[PDB]
Amino acid sequence: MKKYVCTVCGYEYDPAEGDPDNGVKPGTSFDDLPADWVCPVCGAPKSEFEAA
Ligand code: NI
Repeated sequence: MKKYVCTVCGYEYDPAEGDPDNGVKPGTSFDDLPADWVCPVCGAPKSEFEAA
């Protein structure tokens, strides 16, 4: 229940799912994501992500 969103394009991330774009398992936390990880939609850095 931490579904965040991008502050550039708007790509609701799923922590309970992960992220194949880069390679993440379900039940993971964004913060857990790598630094080289970025909104795989626009580009914005993970630093531009917040929990709405
Ligand atoms: Ni974005």
